[PDB]
Amino acid sequence: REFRRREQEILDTALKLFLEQGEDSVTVEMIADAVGIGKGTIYKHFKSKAEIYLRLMLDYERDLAALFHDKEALSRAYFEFRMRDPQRYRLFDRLEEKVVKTSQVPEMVEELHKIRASNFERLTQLIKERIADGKLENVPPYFHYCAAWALVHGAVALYHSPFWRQEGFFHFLMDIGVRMGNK
Amino acid sequence: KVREFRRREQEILDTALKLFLEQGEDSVTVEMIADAVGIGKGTIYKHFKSKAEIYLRLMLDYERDLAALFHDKEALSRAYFEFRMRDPQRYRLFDRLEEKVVKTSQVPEMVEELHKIRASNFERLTQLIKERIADGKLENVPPYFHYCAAWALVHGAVALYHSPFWREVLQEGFFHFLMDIGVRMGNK
Repeated sequence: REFRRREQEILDTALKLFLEQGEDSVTVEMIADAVGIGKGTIYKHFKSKAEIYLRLMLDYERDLAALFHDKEALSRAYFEFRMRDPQRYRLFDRLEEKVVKTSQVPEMVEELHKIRASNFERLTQLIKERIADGKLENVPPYFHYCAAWALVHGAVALYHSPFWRQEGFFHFLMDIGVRMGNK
Repeated sequence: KVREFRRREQEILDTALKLFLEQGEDSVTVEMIADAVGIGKGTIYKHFKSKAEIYLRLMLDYERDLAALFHDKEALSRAYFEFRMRDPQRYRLFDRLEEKVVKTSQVPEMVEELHKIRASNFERLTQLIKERIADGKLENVPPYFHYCAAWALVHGAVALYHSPFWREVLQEGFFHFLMDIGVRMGNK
């Protein structure tokens, strides 16, 4: 458990330092110095910094997979998962070109693509159900999840524009996604 | 004489825009624009003294087009999202030129005007939202809840229209699906 605990403590501080100052800036030694562990004990978990990037994204899908385990309440919770903390989204967006596109450690890039596809396959099911219940305007479900993606992607860019300065607006965005494409 | 000059300028404009899309703005020069039209090397300089001037002129006519658009409210809200999502690459190109010649005030006489119409166009769409709120169709929240969410749907759609997914979305029905979403988003 203590090893399982330390692996999370490394990743929690890792992602934190990855939101403050640039993920290009933070080194493995910085993470090892920030967590309070040894400069060599950190390598007992992750073999490189790109491997931290990959697991940082695997738990994201592992959490979205847990969320998929009420059709309206769990549809709203989906947009909470995507639109909360848009800096995590923009970091993974940049990380998508560095470690995933350039399959560094292909073992995890392999695993990642699977849980993204499993998470992708768990979404249309909700879509076809909300369509089968006459709530979502009956269209090809590929119409829906593209519009859902095209709104969380634009909301992260919205939250990153010179427009930061907020809760009722966030709930207004969620009510948009739930009522989006509704019959 | 002003009509043939206003027409050749429009021809240079369409030719300059068609070449920035096919080839990218970073490789099209004034000489290539002036040759795909078929005019001399210095006659295109009688219209614009810089490719940057052509840059800001393209974004200026975009806002001029939008100014003529805000001239019913439900039919006006649709024609907006049509104007915004039509030709997403122009928006994508203008997203780049916003950093090249708008951030860097190359020819600041045009950047000043471009910022004033963007403020005048912003006042118009804000009144469209205020009109639909005060009338009673849109939910009575700050109009900033309405055009910020409207800005997000337009942004993520052109980013959807450029993803490796775009062999499919380029349709008429999914386009009309997004604009049903846009007009119905934020309703009471």
